[PDB]
Amino acid sequence: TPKKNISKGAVLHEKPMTVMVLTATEPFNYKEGKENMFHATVATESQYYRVKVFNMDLKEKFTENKFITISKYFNSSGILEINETATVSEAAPNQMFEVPKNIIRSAKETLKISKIKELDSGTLIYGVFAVEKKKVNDKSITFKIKDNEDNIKVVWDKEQHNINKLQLFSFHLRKGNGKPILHSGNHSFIKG
Amino acid sequence: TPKKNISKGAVLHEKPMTVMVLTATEPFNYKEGKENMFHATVATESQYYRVKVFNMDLKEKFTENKFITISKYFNSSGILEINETATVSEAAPNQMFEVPKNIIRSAKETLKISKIKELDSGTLIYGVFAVEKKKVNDKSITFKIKDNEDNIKVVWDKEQNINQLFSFHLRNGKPILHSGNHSFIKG
DNA sequence: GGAATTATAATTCC
DNA sequence: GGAATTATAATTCC
Repeated sequence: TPKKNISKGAVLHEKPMTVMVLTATEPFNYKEGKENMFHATVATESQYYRVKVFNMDLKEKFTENKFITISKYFNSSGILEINETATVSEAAPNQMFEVPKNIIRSAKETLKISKIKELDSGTLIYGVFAVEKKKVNDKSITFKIKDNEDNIKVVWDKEQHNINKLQLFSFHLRKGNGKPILHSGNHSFIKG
Repeated sequence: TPKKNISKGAVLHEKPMTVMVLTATEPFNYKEGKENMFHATVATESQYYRVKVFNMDLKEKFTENKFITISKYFNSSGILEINETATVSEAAPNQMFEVPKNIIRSAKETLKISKIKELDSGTLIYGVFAVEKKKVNDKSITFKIKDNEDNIKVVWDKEQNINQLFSFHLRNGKPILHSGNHSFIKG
């Protein structure tokens, strides 16, 4: 149980780090038979992070503008994964800082699709996008999301419930032989 | 106006022929705007015929077990097509012959899928089948019909009142039964 | 999980 | 209306 529910190959960070919680999502079930998870966005003086939390006992600590310290958390390609191995404490005023405004704006900022298509395959994509279609198949749901200059197709095979201006969390970029698409993954989540 | 609504290349038979109505279908809409049609099965002593009727005035004459005489009807590849040009009269008792048991048996008989697949492409298929698969798509609906023991896939790209087959078209890489102009489905 | 394979639906040309 | 083309979904293999 040390690296349980953590994406494989993730690095372990023993050293404590103090962050400010920007956003958090409601817990949801990402797979049959396993505990729920939620997505979060946090920030330090130097950068903003995207976070997956698998210990539901930590949900209360993840509230807007709350300062917390995390130890023994995991890092999977610039993304922080937290399970029961991690220690999370409400921060003391001594390590409390001010988060630069530009970082927060950036955290709210959504990447553009044109640049998205240029990323390495398997990169995790987060953002708010505009929707042009909803196509329903037995085993998948397909969206087309747009910006001012481009569009990409989104595939969701996970469940058809709760699917009906769209915020996406942890979708997988695929530059196939074909054109690029965004595909659902282990931790893929959709908000309105 | 003659040969109206008739499948093209159909031969014309001016000579009157007297037949017995075995089965008739309820009139239905096979094409947008066009008048309704119904399917029928009739028989003479030598063979059974499948009939497509495009004149709705003729619906009563096509009642079960009724003897009627038809002249100037059309024959499109072994299929009888009737429009308003054709003359249909109630038959007189002297031609009201008896249809042999074997012919009616053939008329009721549904061909088996294994031999169906061997028929020429474009052949029209009629029969009663059992379904074990039903798939709904935006632009079509697909089911599977089977016998003991063989199977074929049926494609329907028309209006989707769907929950016995008439005039389906047999089709390349793998055989299918496809909907056409006069395709009708009964329960 | 992603790409490549196969299955399948819809479009198009004759 | 049928077959071949292309588009699309699902399956499979690494």
